[PDB]
Amino acid sequence: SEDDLTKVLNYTKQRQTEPNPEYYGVAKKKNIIKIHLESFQTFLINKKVNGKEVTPFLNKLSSGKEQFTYFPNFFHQTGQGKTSDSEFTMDNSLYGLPQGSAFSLKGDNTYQSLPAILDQKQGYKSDVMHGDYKTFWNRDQVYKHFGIDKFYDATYYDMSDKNVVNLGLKDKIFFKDSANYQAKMKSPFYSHLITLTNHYPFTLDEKDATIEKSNTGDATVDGYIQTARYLDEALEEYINDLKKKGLYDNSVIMIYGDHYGISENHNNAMEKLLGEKITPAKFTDLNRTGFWIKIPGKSGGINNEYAGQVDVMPTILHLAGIDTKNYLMFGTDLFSKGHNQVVPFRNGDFITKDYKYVNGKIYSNKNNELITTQPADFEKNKKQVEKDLEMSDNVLNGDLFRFYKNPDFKKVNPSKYKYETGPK
Ligand SMILES: [Mn+2]
Repeated sequence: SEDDLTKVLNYTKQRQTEPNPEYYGVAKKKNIIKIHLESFQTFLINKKVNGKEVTPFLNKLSSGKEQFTYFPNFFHQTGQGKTSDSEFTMDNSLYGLPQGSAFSLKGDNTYQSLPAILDQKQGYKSDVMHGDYKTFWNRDQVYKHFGIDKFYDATYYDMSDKNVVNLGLKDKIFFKDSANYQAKMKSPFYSHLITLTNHYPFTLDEKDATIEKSNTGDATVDGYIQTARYLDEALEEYINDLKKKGLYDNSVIMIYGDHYGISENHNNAMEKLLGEKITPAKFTDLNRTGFWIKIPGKSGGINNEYAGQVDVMPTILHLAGIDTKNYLMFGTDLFSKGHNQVVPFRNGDFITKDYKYVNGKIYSNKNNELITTQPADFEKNKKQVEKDLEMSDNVLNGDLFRFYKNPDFKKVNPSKYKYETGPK
């Protein structure tokens, strides 16, 4: 079994990249705020419905002129675990499982997670905040294994009828209360806010909506417009609050969509909304879920690098100034010149700068037209994709971190973590 771990460790070595000296350590011991946008796809960015911008605040961030670096070619890599798969990957640079939920099935595995590394190396305290109860998606158990110090779950918010819609707390209340909790924290902290309102079936009380639905006739697509606007407004106000509380300028702030909100079931309506047929290649393009990052002392902009959620962990560690040579990670640092510009998807599809591989066919990204002559790097990339998924699965299925005596990681004792019931 130790041999199985050794094989994965050796496999992950070749891709390792050196940090960009422009970015290496620039955020050492600064607060890190990580903002999850439930079910958010970047087809919303710059989209108008009935003449109204769906997501005007995110549109401003996406211009690159508002201190955030926006990655328009940034993809989730989730499977059946959906939100929990995104969380898993964001904090571990590992894939979820091909079937089922890693959180639900592998919650008592040994991990060497991002929050634990930040805690150990730089004295961070890590928290998650979320307007649902802690045992949903097995978060209570998983987070203890990840070494997350605090979980402000629904018991930390007023869950009365007026404050909830669909699965739980409304995003506007959530962000307002969460900013207030964050202002009471000691630095350095690593805080992950997981939103909720922009979730299937995408329902919002009329009183809370500020944009009319689209008119495709598909209730999912049409409702998504309203919940996406609501989330955008909630986020805008959250950023305002951070500025008032002095938690904006000197924090690393990242924003990301977790996974797609609109499945292929909605191709008819999405063709109406977007004005083109949703082919398999087009659907793949629509799996862009976005990454925006603000780094203190650094200008924003637009970075066109093709990338996935696996890349976030090494990016954050390098920004902190932490040497990552001993961490078992599949991603590479977004800001490094050597960033591996190949994005595996959980189903074996993948994308690169020039082409996508979708259900056994290769398409040019320029026009989504079929490529008949196999690209020079295709075999290499296809192999990397297949092996990345297999190797990651081996870690989860073999619980392989049990066997890793890592010089740069102190084994987490999950019994040292407990999430007390909140005051509400
Ligand atoms: Mn989700």
